[PDB]
Amino acid sequence: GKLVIWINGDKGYNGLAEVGKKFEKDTGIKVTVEHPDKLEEKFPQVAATGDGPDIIFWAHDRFGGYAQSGLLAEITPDKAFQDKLYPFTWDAVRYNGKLIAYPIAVEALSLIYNKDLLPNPPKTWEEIPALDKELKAKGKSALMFNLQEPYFTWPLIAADGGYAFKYENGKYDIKDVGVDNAGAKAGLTFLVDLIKNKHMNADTDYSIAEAAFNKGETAMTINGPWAWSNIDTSKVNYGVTVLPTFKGQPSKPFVGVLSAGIDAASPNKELAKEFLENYLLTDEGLEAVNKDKPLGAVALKSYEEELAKDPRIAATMENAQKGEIMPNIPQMSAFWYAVRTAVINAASGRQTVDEALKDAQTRITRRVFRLDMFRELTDARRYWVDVTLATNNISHAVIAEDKRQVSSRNPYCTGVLGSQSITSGKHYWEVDVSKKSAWILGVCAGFQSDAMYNIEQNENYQPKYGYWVIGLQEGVKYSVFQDGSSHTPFAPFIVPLSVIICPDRVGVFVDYEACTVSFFNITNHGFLIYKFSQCSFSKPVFPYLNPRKCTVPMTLC
Ligand SMILES: OC[C@H]1O[C@H](O[C@H]2[C@H](O)[C@@H](O)[C@@H](O)O[C@@H]2CO)[C@H](O)[C@@H](O)[C@@H]1O
Repeated sequence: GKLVIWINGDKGYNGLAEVGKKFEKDTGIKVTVEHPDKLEEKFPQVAATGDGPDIIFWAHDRFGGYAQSGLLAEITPDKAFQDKLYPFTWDAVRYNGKLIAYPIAVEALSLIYNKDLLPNPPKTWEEIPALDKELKAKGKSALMFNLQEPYFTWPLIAADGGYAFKYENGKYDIKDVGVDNAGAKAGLTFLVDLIKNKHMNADTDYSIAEAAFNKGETAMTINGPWAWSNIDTSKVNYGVTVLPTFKGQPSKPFVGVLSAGIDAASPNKELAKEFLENYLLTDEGLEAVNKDKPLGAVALKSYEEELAKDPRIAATMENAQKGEIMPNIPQMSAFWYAVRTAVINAASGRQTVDEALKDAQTRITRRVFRLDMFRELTDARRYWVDVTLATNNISHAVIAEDKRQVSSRNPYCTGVLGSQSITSGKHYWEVDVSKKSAWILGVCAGFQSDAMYNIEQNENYQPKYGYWVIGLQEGVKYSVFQDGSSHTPFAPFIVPLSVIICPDRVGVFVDYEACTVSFFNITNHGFLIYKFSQCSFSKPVFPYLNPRKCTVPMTLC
């Protein structure tokens, strides 16, 4: 019987505590609100060890990562409760068909301006440079906001067409990432120009922007609802308006639903539900918090209706309508981290915009960072790539909707390739074969259907026909599929591979420039199993995976 809640320092924690206090009054169990630094990164660490907060408050996008990691408990709330909050907020906090958090509030960056200093807010980004030069000649600046966090710079970047993950056919494609497109390069390019024109300074952080604006030294800032409190403290005449256009288009700011998740390890899930459902998520409760620091537009229809009266909230909503509510998938933290780095590198001059985004994009797209072993092996792992299988049909093998493993069917071609292709560089990935009777693992340059008919089913894989692969048969017989003699085209030359230990996991390493494809026995200290060398790479080449009608999954990595 206790509750520990974690919430950001930006947010109105004290207001929340007041809610905690009333909950304690009624039920006599203590509630503690803690607002620790970088709680978003800390939470997985502590929670996993068994001691983490019972309840955590953050924007929805992370929560997928948490949920996948199994740190979040599912929530059982009744149909009638669900009705009280908007269904789109619920969707934000839905992962793999399960609700993982309670939605609380909807937060969107707004353009905030000092009315006394500036009569009319800029409709366009492009006018702002002229304005700031006008303003400098009075010891003041046009615009200051946190450049360190990509949350604040994303809206401009997305304006002309930058995007994180392509959503199509009802699903986010983690591979189709638009950080490196024309639109994104255009947006970031404008910003770097502002910095090098001395209009804005690359170091400006949250505190700097906020201090400057509150002290009326800058005409504009960019921020969410939580910030309105401090500006009220400063007695500044301010408006909250729509973000300016870039290349004639709306700034598209990612929209967050502040959400309350329940630690999977919490002994007090039962208490947590009531607190959230019956105490916080009520007119009384949100008011408490909102009076401390503004929540934005709340999820609770009851109270939000009274909030919509505030013109500032309307402005928040207008910017949200122009933007996109964040994805909640696990890759969001890669996205963010990559963009965080690209922004500062470009603004500090340590990289060109075009570099920064190619860096950031490959980082997100392929090179995901998601001893006592063979040195070559550890070397190869340095180049490790994330791989998802591409569904192209039919081969009769089943693939998990995660696109990360494949097995056969009970009911003769079952063979599958990696979604992404290879034309340059070094790629490493691992495949879990454990507990499988048979399989073929290797690098496949394509089905090459119509190239010549046969290989798919009669299982002749020969480098000459573009298959560099090794195989398991009958539980303990391992083979390399080297290419055969001229007359014998149909059958591959099969070489007994001597493996001392059945590998539960195998590592495939492609150095495209080298024309080398190497196989490592992860189970057995990463020793080399086989290496195809001097192999013709005339074509893009993809990872190959064949269950070999095993009926047991081959999982990637
Ligand atoms: O900056 C990357 C960051 O963006 C979002 O964080 C926001 C948060 O949603 C707001 O509520 C407020 O506190 O500002 C934050 C940025 O300073 C994402 O929610 C977060 O996961 C991501 O790291």
